[PDB]
Formats: sequence, structure tokens, C-alpha cells
Amino acid sequence: ASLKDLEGKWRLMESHGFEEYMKELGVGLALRKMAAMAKPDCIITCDGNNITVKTESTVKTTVFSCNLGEKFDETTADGRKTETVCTFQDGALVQHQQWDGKESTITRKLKDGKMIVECVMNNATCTRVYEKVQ
Ligand SMILES: CCCCCCCCCCCCCCCCCCCC(=O)NCCO
Ligand SMILES: [Cl-]
Repeated sequence: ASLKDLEGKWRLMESHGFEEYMKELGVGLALRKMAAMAKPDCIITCDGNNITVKTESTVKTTVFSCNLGEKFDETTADGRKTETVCTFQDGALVQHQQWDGKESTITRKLKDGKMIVECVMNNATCTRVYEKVQ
């Protein structure tokens, strides 16, 4: 699996543990239900080391653009202001966020033609499965 393998337009097909993950993040109920219901597309572009992740929905669209391994300031879809580093490790794009002495990691990996997005914060894990839009 490679970084360029992640590039493209992706649609959410399956989600597990998302609500609990968002609660661990501190997302309130109203916002949680909105997030869970509006099921996005995630557009990723990989121009060399320069990685852009755009998450699009009818309710909110967020984008970050980073260089691999360089720390950057991210404003997340729920409004957290984090310091983030993306790395590439064992076939996965690893996005590590830190804010308020807390941390979360989001891993994106191509498995069997699908993008698997694993989100961890503390004891709360979320798995989200995306498929490539034709
Ligand atoms: C999928 C993005 C959430 C939908 C966009 C926000 C919609 C409503 C606005 C605010 C509600 C906040 C929802 C959770 C935001 C960030 C949690 C991590 C999302 C993520 O990377 N999730 C892994 C999949 O990319
Ligand atoms: Cl930002």
C-alpha cells in the first residue's frame, strides 16, 4: 500500500463506533447526530509530500493541506484547534492531533480496494469504510 493509493474521491459506506469516538472528542449530541447522518465524501490529493484532505458534506466542508512530517495547525470539523502531524507508516497515512494536552490519531489505509479510516482517542475506536466514487 502507498500514499498515492489514497488519492481520489471517496464515499462513506460503513461506520462503527463513530458516536462514541465523537463523544470522547467532546462533540455535543446535536452535532453528533448531524455528523452521523450526513455521510460525506472525502477527497484526498497527494502531490508528492503535499497532502490535501477535503471532507465534504451538505452541512459542513473542511480541508487541510500539509507536508508529510511537518507539524501544522488544524481547525477540525468540530472546532478543535489542534497541532497535527501526518506521517506515512506501514502503508497508512497517520494523522496525529494534539490539543489541550489530549491526543487522537486517524489512520487511513487502502485495504482490498477500500479506504479504511481508523480513529482512536483514549479507549474509543471508530472504524469507517470508504469506497471510490466512479
Ligand atoms: C467525516 C467528517 C464529519 C462530517 C463533517 C461535519 C458535519 C457536521 C459539523 C460538525 C460535527 C463534527 C463531526 C466530527 C468532526 C471531526 C471528527 C473526526 C472526523 C474524521 O476525521 N472522520 C473520519 C472520516 O473522515
Ligand atoms: Cl484549518
